[PDB]
Amino acid sequence: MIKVRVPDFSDKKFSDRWRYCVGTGRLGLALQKEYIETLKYVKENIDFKYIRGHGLLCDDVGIYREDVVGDEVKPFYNFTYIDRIFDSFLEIGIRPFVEIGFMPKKLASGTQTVFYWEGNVTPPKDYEKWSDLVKAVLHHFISRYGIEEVLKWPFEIWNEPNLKEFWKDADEKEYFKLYKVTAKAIKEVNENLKVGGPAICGGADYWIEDFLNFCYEENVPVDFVSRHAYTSKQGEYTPHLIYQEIMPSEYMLNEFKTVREIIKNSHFPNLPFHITEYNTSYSPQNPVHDTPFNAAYIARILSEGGDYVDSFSYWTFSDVFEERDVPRSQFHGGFGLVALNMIPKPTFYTFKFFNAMGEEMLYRDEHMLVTRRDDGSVALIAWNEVMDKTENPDEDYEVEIPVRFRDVFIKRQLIDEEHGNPWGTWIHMGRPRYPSKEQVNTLREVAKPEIMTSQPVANDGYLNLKFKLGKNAVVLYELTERIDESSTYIGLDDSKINGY
Amino acid sequence: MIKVRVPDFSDKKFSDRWRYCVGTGRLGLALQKEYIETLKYVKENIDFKYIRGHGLLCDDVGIYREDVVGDEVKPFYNFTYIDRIFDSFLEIGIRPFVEIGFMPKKLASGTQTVFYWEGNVTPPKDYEKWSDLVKAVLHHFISRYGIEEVLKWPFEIWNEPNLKEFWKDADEKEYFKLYKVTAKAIKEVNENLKVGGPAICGGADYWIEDFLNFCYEENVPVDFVSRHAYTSKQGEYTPHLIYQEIMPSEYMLNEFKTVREIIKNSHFPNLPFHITEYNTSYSPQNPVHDTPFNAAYIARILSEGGDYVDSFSYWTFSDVFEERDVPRSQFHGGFGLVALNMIPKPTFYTFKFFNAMGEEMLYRDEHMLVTRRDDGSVALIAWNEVMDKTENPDEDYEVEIPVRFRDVFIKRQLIDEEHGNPWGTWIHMGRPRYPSKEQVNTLREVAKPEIMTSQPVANDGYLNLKFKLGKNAVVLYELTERIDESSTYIGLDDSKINGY
Amino acid sequence: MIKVRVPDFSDKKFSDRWRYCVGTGRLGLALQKEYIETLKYVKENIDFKYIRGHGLLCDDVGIYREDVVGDEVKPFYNFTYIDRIFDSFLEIGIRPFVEIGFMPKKLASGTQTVFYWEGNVTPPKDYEKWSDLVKAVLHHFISRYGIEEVLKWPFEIWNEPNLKEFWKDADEKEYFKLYKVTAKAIKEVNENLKVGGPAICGGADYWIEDFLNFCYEENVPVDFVSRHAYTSKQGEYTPHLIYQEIMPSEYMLNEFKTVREIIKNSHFPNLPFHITEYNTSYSPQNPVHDTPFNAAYIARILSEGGDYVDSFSYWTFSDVFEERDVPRSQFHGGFGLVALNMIPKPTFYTFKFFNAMGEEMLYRDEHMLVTRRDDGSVALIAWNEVMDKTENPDEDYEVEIPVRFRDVFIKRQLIDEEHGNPWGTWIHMGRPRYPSKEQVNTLREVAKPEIMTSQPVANDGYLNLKFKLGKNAVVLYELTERIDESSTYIGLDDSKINGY
Amino acid sequence: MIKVRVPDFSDKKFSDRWRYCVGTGRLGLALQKEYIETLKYVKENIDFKYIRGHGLLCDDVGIYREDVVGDEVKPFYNFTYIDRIFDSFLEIGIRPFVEIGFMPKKLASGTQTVFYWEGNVTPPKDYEKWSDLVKAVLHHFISRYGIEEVLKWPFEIWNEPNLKEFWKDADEKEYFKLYKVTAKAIKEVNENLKVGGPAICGGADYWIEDFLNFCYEENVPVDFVSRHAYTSKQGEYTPHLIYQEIMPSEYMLNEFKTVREIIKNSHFPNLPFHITEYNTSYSPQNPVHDTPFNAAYIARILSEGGDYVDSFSYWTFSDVFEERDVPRSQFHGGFGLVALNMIPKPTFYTFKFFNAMGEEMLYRDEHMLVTRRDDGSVALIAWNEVMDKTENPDEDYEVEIPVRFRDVFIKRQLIDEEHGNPWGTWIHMGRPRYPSKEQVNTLREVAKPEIMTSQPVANDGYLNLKFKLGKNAVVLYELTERIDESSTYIGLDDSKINGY
Ligand SMILES: *[C@H]1OC[C@@H](O)[C@H](O)[C@H]1F
Ligand SMILES: *[C@H]1OC[C@@H](O)[C@H](O)[C@H]1F
Ligand SMILES: *[C@H]1OC[C@@H](O)[C@H](O)[C@H]1F
Ligand SMILES: *[C@H]1OC[C@@H](O)[C@H](O)[C@H]1F
Repeated sequence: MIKVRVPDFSDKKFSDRWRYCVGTGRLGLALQKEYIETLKYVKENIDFKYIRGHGLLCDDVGIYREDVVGDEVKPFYNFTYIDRIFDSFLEIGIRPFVEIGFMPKKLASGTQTVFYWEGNVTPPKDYEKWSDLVKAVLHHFISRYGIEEVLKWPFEIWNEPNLKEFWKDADEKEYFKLYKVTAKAIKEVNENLKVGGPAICGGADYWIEDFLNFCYEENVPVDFVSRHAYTSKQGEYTPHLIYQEIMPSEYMLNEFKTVREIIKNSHFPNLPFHITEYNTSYSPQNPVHDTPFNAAYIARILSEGGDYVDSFSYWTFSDVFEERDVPRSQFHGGFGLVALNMIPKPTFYTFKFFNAMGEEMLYRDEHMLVTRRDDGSVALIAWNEVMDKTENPDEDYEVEIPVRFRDVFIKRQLIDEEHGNPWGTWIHMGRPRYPSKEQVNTLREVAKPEIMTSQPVANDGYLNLKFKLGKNAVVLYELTERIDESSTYIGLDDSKINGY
Repeated sequence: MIKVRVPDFSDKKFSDRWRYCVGTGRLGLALQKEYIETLKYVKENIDFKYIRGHGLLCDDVGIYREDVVGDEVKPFYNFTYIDRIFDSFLEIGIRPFVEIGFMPKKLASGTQTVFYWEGNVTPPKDYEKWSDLVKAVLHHFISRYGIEEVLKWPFEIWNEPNLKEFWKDADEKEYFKLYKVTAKAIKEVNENLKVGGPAICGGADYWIEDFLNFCYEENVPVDFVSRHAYTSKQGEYTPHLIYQEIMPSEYMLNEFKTVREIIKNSHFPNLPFHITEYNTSYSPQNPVHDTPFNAAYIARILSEGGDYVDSFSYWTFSDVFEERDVPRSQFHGGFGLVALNMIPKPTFYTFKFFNAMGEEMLYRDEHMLVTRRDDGSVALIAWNEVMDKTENPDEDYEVEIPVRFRDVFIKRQLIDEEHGNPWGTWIHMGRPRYPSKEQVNTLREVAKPEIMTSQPVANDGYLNLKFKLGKNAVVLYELTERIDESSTYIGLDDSKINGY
Repeated sequence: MIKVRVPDFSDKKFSDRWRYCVGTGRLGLALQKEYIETLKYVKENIDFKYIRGHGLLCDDVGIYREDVVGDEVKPFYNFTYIDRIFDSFLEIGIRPFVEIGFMPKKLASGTQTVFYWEGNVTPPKDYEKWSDLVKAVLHHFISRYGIEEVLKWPFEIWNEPNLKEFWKDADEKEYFKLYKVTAKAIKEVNENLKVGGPAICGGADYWIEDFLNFCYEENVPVDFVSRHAYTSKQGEYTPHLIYQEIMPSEYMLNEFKTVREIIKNSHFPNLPFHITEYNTSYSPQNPVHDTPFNAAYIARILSEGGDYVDSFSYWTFSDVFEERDVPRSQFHGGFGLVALNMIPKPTFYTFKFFNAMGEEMLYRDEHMLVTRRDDGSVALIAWNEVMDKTENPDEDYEVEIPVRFRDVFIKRQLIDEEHGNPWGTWIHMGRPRYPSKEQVNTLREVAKPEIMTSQPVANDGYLNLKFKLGKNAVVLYELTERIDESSTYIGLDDSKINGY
Repeated sequence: MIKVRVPDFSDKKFSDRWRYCVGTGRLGLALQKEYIETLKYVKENIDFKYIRGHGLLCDDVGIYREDVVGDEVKPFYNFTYIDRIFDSFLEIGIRPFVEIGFMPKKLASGTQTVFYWEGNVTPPKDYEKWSDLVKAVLHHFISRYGIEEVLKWPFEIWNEPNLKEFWKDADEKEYFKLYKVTAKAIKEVNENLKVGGPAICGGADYWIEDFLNFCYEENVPVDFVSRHAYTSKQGEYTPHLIYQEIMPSEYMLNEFKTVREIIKNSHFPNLPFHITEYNTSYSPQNPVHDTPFNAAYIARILSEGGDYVDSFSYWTFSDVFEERDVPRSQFHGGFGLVALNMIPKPTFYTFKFFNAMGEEMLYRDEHMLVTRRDDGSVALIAWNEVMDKTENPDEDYEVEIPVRFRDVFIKRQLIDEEHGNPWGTWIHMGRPRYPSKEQVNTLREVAKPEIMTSQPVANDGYLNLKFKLGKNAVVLYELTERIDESSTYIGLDDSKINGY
């Protein structure tokens, strides 16, 4: 098994970089009732500071237009939709990790598009027109929300320009130019606004080295580096879904650690580094996302990810998505932490559990994190992800946890194949694509962790915990100080109740 | 164990008389935010039709007042509070099972009072004035709610008049006179208004014989007989609480059965019989009410009480109560199905579980009830009350349930000593009297039945249910047809996901 | 002025056909938070039973798709969105007046499209697949909401086929076929499902005749005739808006009266007549919709339309629209009764005012309507639209209304250029395109009718009302019985208060 | 009329001391639903920082109890209720201006009580037991809310001890002893908790000179001086209401000033001064509270009171009151800014209007206040209370206001006998005591100020306002820069709309 004696002291800190940002489907979808109810719901449980998605300039949001009169053609920047979208974000208490893109059609130099909703991925016909659009939007943001607010919004230029699907011909140089023109337009508005990139996907880090060298040699400002991370191997789509083998979380933490080094060996060694999008599979139709395995797996990344990066946004917070058309079933492998109808997937609870962690990191290994909060209470999280099939997926634990107080109240939350696994149940129901309200209700009741309370006696400043982790289980223990008030109950004696 | 083969048909039906009416603390408390929130919470889970409680005429509600102009004394009827209370009841979707009482101070003949809030319990100094009061109030309900709504309200006269604590000297003669004047006044406003009594507690059923014969020989209107029922032996209060031995459910059931028989053998053999108030203990400070035990014990009463009475009102719906002063801790043995801070007790889920029962009663025995719904689905409810210390409380079950389909989706809900037991957690916390918001949150999360789902196949029209019931457990099983859609998912194969 | 003595009684009735249905932007938009909040807000004030809009089969809702397996093209029906859309409707208490259309891209024969959102308007490439899509959809509805529910939904086939914009070549022949097939496939699902058409716009009434003869001769089912009505003359769009002279309401009423005759003269003389879409201007950018004029104008139609049709649906209920792109300002001449940010336009209150109408019509002329409600109270609505430019816009009135009671309470509500005119205030602010929260709040405070109360003593069963209507005003007078309680207050005397 | 030229200059500030605190009925009522919804309502409209009322220790809240075990009698402090009350207050965002009192029954030395709810007005039998109570309560507050939070709560000792009705025999010396014991108990808990008194009503300011002198001689700590002020003369109660002449606001403002000077000449010259209770009439049944008069009257105090005091709390925020038994009609002369059923009274809008004032005072006199906000926009409030019967009550105005912009947007709000006067409408209904839902709805609709917008151009930095103030009217004018966007609407032209 795994015997562990948690140190009573430690000089390691656990930050909340894991909850800095969360991803989302294109901004246009944010106008949806379903989208907003779910965002509010997530924010009532996980305090994400930012939310990052594509589509700010896409035509459904409808910002860039052009009015034609016999005499001239002049641009018209329409803010009716983003005002509403950004107004609701600020109301909910979350800020946009703005992504500049994609190319509105009236400015497109080409016709290439991406996804079901067809965002244009070609450079602008006229870079100056693109520069004025960016400034027009920035000035509108300042006008409506004030410069103090907007200055907190980082601006990421484009998305995965290294892939021919998001950027015409994967033209590295044209990207650097787009970045230059955009960065200059933003800075012109206000020199303190944060700009960055290159928002590339893995397997092309020579882009980050080039990107940084370009900003250096061309004297172009950069306030942060962005990149994406996935651990899913190549797969084969069916007209409904796709399966991909997920490599261990080790490969992702290593990619983090690797690109971090590239930034420190570059001309801008202290640049903050954001993983603006990550998950196991990079497909919005891969079943693994809705499983308990996904939640046990992500656990470690939330545990160690912050050691190498400034943030890492989980893609996504909801199944309200469309890159591959409208979802066709209650569970379809969406990126969402929360499935449609506000049904939290196990992964949702992994994030929820980390909300209990303190800054003092007493102990940590590849399958367990132990911290202490301000008040002195101790929280512990352990996970048991099953990478491949086996007959011994169980793992026993015995941990000695240091505790200030003598009397302890214990609160244990758990999720695994039988607890907080709405997916398994949906399978019991016959995988309905469009369940009834009664069925969705049963899925909500099921989608909750198991809660168990107890009390022990901490001896010489320590408490011994023994537990077993089933297949793909994630557990959260909280040890707070118990202050017994039983003596104040005159005549208290439970044994005088029938059977106790 | 307990092997049972449930029949395909039966000549028995199961009514919903078990949810006709529920009890409440004095009406004046309906003015509380805590009270209304809680009532709305119960109604969202249990479709109670009526709500029965004391205090309609008590001075906190303030209906009866007297204005003095010189040496003249004119009465004044203030409807400000009742209007707000009854307005809030009808808005929530529940009607009052009116209880005419107690005695307004200005109309009292003596000074004897009952409870911490001192409801005067002496007859009126002038039965005329009392009669006018009764008529003034009804004409107001009529005037504000319309005769059509008020005709749906029954009017029970007084409360347990056979006890000297609730009616001076337990004067049976004066009560019969009280009843005559009151019933007469009611009928005069509108003879369709249901009036009844005698509202006595157990151990004095001769009071009913005397009552009925009093009406049958005095031609006094009577639309229903009401009585209370408990199974708790005399106990001895401590300044904080009291314990009492609770007897088996048989006693209460046989009591329902006895009195029901005292009526069929009466001069009004067809009068409806209402148990306007029941529970294990008749004390608002008996810890037994907050236990899983209570939940299991009342389960059988819901299953059979309907056979003998037109309705039985569990006392009460909430711990918002003040008979023995303001509650002094999160759990204090109050009558409520719901503890303060809207924390449902296990008995709450016993009622909740019965909502799954259909009208077709296929099988039933002292510890189990099986029914079929309109759509063919079948539901089962078993309970295991452990009425005494025992090294072994567990019970084994094996039930063959007839099902008109082969593929079955199973939804199981369980409450016992480790599930849906906020009381057990409260103790784990050191029995906090005034718990913080985090504690109350923990209690709320624990206070939920364990939901568990599965899917098996039926053989020879029978689905075999094998399960054991732990200490004081209550389980719900709903078996519905599983209509599998798994075939419409192209490429579907969970084995292609890590570990699966 | 206009002196009118309202007849003591009458045998004519005012029906609520005016509130039977209301229009809406494309169904896909019903997914919007703004849409839903607005629909609920409307339904709390005006009880519309049905809602009519296009886009049911348009690809944004996404019902029709095609899976490519190997070399076989299998059709797929995705209900994720209409299920969410129709649930919200039914949840709110409003049913869809279904409109079958337009052509999903995959089944489209041509490439022609209409509107900013490109709804394909060509016939199907295979009328078989069309019929199968139709039955697939209907069955699902049946399966999800039950046949008893789906039976209450009428089915309109396509939209204004008599116009090249919505139907390729306005081919009258094809429409009759598409209708034959569609009206058939529906019936095959269930013979009681109401079907109708041709839902043409005014001017081409020859279509209704050729339609009612097509059915008769080719033996095609028909349960209703649908047509649209508009009184706006042609105009010339600027890239932002359009102005159009609006003809008098008389033109519209005459058309209702006309087309209704064509039906009573046809083979189907008892067919119901539905005006599934009407308003002054048929453009979503004609400022007239946002004005006090548009409200005093529509008053007379809500007042008389019912005399000729089974229903007439105001297009639309909200400015949440996109036919001509995303709106570019708080007021942009949208069809809505309610402007974005839930700001009611004066027309909204014209409908609202009609709720006060009883069924007993005592009087009515081109500018007034007086009805008596069941309880006896009387209600009056008078409107003064200013059609052209004049220098004497105001109108004086003197109406003797028959009043059952002797003491009257008068509640007067009024809207005009100075009251309930958020548009005028919007102008005072400088016509802001994207108003701040404070400005929207001011618009909301302003967007309400003026309210005045008073009290008169009816003499000889009649009450004399002298009022003055300003430019484009619409007023509501409710006359309920006044039962004075002042005498029950001992010492009551306002003169004993400073200055009274 | 009155002609005023507001100087474009400011040497004095206008603070928000007017909204520092508001009054309330006894704490035990804070448990009512009506109460809380109303407190939330008021807070959404006025940012009151504190709320001050009686009954913290009274027995309905029930903190002080005594358990009798055998012979030994042990005190028990039950926090169930205040915990709920103060939880609700902090949740809403308003802190308690704690008033220690009255005397719990079991600790009383005498039998004298005050008000319908009978709060005990005699000194404690044992000052040590009272001292322990104070400590227990404070220690609990710290335990539940944290020290940082409780340190912001001021502690006023008792209420109007100078009156025989609230303090047995108006024993000045016994009150100073009560203050010392209490203050010392408070300071024992925490040295920096704010304590003060004497909370006397007018006419006995020597209690104040004696109070400060007592604290000096006995070295008893004191942090503030509290006092009450009313301007109603003697009246003669009827069993239902009371009338009293209200003296000019000058009287009250001069009392604030007189007492302020007394504190300055004491041993503690810099002590803050709080008027913990004020209004016109001090009776919870004097109709003046509900009239427009009261609104125009209070206007001047809100305007000048902050000049002499650190706060002045209007008694009360809501009609939820019981001092003189449960209210008996929709309007009854309650102290509330808001009447039952959340119907704001005119005074409510006087406070609401003051939210508009900025810190820069530009002009002020007995009937007008003009200030400038931080963004440069200007606000003006003028009032015209009619102190006595008159045929000529109106008051005309011409005010020249300086504005830094040329294009001005004007928002004007007005309450008077005809606008926002629910009392007036209520009378029109016959003065119903228990209005129907419909009538309550009509009053709510009337209970709003008249809103009117417009736009003028200033001439040489000045805008001229011309208006007439009706009887008891209060007007608010907000002038903000008008930034016209009309030029961006291509083809805009309202004249192209029928009648425009
Ligand atoms: C990163 O990979 C996942 C995909 O859904 C995102 O759109 C892309 F940016
Ligand atoms: C019935 O017993 C319980 C008690 O609380 C009730 O008041 C009584 F009527
Ligand atoms: C009827 O005219 C108005 C337009 O918006 C609709 O689309 C059309 F059917
Ligand atoms: C001050 O006068 C008004 C009364 O209602 C308060 O109780 C008193 F303190």
